[PDB]
Amino acid sequence: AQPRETWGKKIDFLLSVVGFAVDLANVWRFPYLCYKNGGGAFLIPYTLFLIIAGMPLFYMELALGQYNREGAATVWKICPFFKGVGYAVILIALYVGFYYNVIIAWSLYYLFSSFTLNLPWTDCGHTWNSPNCTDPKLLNGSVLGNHTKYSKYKFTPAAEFYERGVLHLHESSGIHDIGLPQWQLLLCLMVVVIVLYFSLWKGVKTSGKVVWITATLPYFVLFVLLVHGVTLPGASNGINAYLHIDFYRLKEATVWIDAATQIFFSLGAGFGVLIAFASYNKFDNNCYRDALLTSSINCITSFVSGFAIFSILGYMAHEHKVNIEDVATEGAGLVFILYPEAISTLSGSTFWAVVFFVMLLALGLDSSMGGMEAVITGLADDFQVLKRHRKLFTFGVTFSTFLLALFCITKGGIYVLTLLDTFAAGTSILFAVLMEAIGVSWFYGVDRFSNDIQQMMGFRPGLYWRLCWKFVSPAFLLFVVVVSIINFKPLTYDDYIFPPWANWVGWGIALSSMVLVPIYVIYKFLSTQGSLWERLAYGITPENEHHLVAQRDIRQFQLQHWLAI
Amino acid sequence: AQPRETWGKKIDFLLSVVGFAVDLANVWRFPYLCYKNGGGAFLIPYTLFLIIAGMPLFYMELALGQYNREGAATVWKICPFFKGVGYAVILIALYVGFYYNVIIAWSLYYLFSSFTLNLPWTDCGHTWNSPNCTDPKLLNGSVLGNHTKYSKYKFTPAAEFYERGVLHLHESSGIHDIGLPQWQLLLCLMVVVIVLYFSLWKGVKTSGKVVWITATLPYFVLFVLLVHGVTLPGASNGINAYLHIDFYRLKEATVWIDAATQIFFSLGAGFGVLIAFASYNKFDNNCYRDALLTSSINCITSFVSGFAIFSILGYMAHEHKVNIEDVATEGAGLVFILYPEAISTLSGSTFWAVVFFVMLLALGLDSSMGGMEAVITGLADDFQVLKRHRKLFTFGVTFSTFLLALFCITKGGIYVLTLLDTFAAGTSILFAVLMEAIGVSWFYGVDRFSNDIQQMMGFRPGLYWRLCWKFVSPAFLLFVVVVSIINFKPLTYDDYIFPPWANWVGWGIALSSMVLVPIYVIYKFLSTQGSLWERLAYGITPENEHHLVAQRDIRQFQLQHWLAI
Ligand SMILES: CNCC[C@@H](Oc1ccccc1C)c1ccccc1
Ligand SMILES: CNCC[C@@H](Oc1ccccc1C)c1ccccc1
Ligand SMILES: [Cl-]
Ligand SMILES: [Cl-]
Ligand code: NA
Repeated sequence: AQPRETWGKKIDFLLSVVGFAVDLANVWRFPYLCYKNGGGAFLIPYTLFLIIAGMPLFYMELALGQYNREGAATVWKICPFFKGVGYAVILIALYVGFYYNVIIAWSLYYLFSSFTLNLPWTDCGHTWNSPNCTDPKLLNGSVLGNHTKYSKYKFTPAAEFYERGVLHLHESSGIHDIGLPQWQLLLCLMVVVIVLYFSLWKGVKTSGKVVWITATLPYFVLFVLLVHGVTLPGASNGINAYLHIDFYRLKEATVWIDAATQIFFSLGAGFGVLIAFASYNKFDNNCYRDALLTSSINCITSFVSGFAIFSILGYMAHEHKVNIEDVATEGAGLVFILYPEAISTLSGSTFWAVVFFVMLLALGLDSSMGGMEAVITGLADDFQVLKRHRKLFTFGVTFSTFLLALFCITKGGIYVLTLLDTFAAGTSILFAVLMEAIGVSWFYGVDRFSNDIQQMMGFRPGLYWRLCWKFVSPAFLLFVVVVSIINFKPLTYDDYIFPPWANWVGWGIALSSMVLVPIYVIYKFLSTQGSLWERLAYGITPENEHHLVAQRDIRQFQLQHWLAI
Repeated sequence: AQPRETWGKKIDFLLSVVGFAVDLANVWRFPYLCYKNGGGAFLIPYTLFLIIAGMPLFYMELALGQYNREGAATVWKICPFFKGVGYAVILIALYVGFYYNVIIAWSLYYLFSSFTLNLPWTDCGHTWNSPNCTDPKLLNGSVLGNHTKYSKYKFTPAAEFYERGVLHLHESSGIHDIGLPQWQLLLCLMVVVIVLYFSLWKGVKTSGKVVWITATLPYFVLFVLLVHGVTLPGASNGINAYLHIDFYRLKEATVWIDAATQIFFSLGAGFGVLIAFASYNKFDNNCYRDALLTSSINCITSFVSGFAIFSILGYMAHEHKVNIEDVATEGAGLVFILYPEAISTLSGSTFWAVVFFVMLLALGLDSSMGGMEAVITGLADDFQVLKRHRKLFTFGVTFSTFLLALFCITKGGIYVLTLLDTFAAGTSILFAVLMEAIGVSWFYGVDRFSNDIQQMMGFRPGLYWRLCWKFVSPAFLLFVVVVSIINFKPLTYDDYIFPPWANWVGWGIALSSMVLVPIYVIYKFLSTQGSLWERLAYGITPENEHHLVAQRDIRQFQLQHWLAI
């Protein structure tokens, strides 16, 4: 039973949490959601949900991981009635990494294709893609035309590539007929999982060496891309459209929900990655400074990435003689169709495409390593047998992730990708973070958390942080959960409708998690020997505080514990 | 480390080994193979191969299991190099139970359908099936016009039922588009695996009680069916065609292969089921009498089952105004299409259908319980952790079998079922029994086996049994392996042709097993410490005989051990 091995220094922890926070999300979702939701008036709700939420969900996780030096699952020894929330977060991090490696393999394939002197998205004549022949016109060289939209136009070579040569979506029909995994995508995913294993099989030390590169490279790529794009024509229009301020959009609830969702799904709060990274830290490390700096760097990175993305979008709109709303895109489309199309028109397209795909690959691999290491730590700190045999456990995790991601690399897959991502990530992690906040803040109390932080660092948390942990953040997460439940819509694609049972399978996974947490609470209620009040005592008190159960002095039963803020 | 739990009595072991043998392969394959391969001259090669290989293999397995009192994988402590063959046969019994439960669920679904006043296959229409939109003609009530192959008549209501209402083969095109598992087949397989878990969760005690019914019922069903069929018209012609003796086809070079395969796949020799069932027996139990009685009961059961099956076939041929070669069928077709069709024409079709389907369900359940208990014992005796938690291990095994059998209960599941059965069972168990015979006859030597049997039973094995164990059976298995390898043909169904990658996946599973055994031989070569002759010593000597390695007295290295019969 050797003690937990910490990071080499705080720099490695900072780079790891930055690489986990800064990912493809802050690049593909934040820019579009910024302009769509009030333009430059999105930063106000962004900061309003960053200063009352996210940061209270980041500082809390860092402090809980540092004081209680355990994984995501085993950190719930302070209240055993919530270890199911510690298993649900591991299951969510596994389900997310299931489809994240598919996008990583897509980025790897795009990188490998970028080495050609003539990029495939430049030519429509069967260049690494399958021409459907339905209007195989050039972007603007052969014949102009952007009648409807640039994101839903699936006849441009840049979109035809991702449609046919990479995904092979023309040989599938939907969920009912996905097909077989593609051989090239299978090899790309194999290389990805091999790199993941070779980075994670050693431990936290080599990961601290890989996060150096995977963090220092994407910032350099973004800086070079922005510097080269601001000189391009049409960049000023995109920049002005990005930061245009209109407070009239704030009256609606669309921005009021989108800013919260973006903050929550971009800061990475609630996932086991933060607890895992704060578990290998000194007992007197400053969680406050790290939690503030990580979120600040994440927001600044999102902003400077949106700047360059909308600069490229304005360049495209100027070259194609269209408006900004036409070239507006988000997600996989933005990262794989419109941006490589803009790279192709640029001089020396090979270097720009290669560096952009290297940046995307690094951003994906950093988050994948973070999530997989979080899963490994959470499953090891609970079952110490897997902690001793770490290499075999990591190999098994990587192989299982590859096998269960084989379904997402087939001729279809993007439908299963959307189903898994949306349902699992959204509702499961929302329920998980709501349970975490409620459980900690109420059953463990904010005064005990402040005392633990005082034991860690000299200064105590302010009254503002206590209020945020007690009322603001729990009510915020509850409101987000209620919105996700009420405003739920059936799964839909660009030109496909999901089967009536796909939503049922998604809600089945959701209910599996949301019973597995009550499955653990019921197991703890039943496994403990005693009675109604005898079992609740062991349920709502720390494991090391189980001796005072017979003494009949339970602080949680007292009203002063709940009233204490 | 409590000792191995013994059987209640020898009657339980006898009923278990009788059940594991009667699987439906004796009733759907033996009757057709007898008439096809020389009519009444098929018994001579059958009993010859039985005496020379089957009875020796059965005796060897029973004696080795009784002497070692260990699982299928753990029984190789006498030679660590061949221990991988235990994992091989475990994986084989798992892959076989993967598709065996599918046929069990088919029989269970046919059972519930029989609890109707008007059975589905009696008349055409949308009665529990789906019309192919081609006019469903009555078997022989409307139009007597038919062609030579009656088995391939896919327009009769009896075949249309199995094709549409049970399997739903009209909504699939092959392995490339299998579809989704059927809900009724899902419920049937769930009930099957629930019964299997409730029978096998406690241990050998409850199984020893279930084998009583599962063995005593099918014999009564066969007796009643034969007694009722001999009175029916056309039974005499079918019986005469069954016993029609022709020694001309003896030299066809095809009856010797078919009889050998029938004996080898109907006795159950080489599988872990026999070692598992002989691992709980007394140390002074008579393996010779039991091994002879099991094979005799199996052959007599196959013969009396073929009698009734060909009686029913002759009745059908007389009622349908066709010859015997026309109604000739084998396998799932025989058990699910032609026989229920004969039941429908009989008066009181409900009782006969119910009793026949209960017989088939019992014949499936006993074999499934034996196969699952083999894997359970083999993995428990190797990893004693699973032995302690027998209930959770059995639950996990049953749940994994159900999940991996979901692929076989879908629309196009029969193709994957045939692929798995043929490839895995045939070549994997052939290589496994070849390796077992070699390791027990040449490496471990027949002299040590005879000495162990002398300790178990007072009488020593005769010279004929030693010859069969050392030369006859190994050469027989090698010949069968060579025939299966050379005469291999690409997979095909009645109409659909398997794609090239189906054979690739089948040979991939084959090579997976046939490297996993050498994977273990290489592991034992590398794990041991010493030079080449020091590692080979520990590899070819028993675990309890590892002390004499340093003494430089290895019996296997001497030619006296090899040159001794
Ligand atoms: C933004 N930081 C979180 C990124 C990413 O987190 C990962 C990525 C891979 C594996 C596991 C996890 C938890 C994530 C992406 C989309 C939905 C949820 C999480
Ligand atoms: C007839 N002897 C037993 C039949 C059956 O044996 C089973 C059945 C299920 C699981 C494991 C085994 C060994 C079998 C079926 C087809 C090929 C080989 C064996
Ligand atoms: Cl963000
Ligand atoms: Cl047989
Ligand atoms: Na990163």
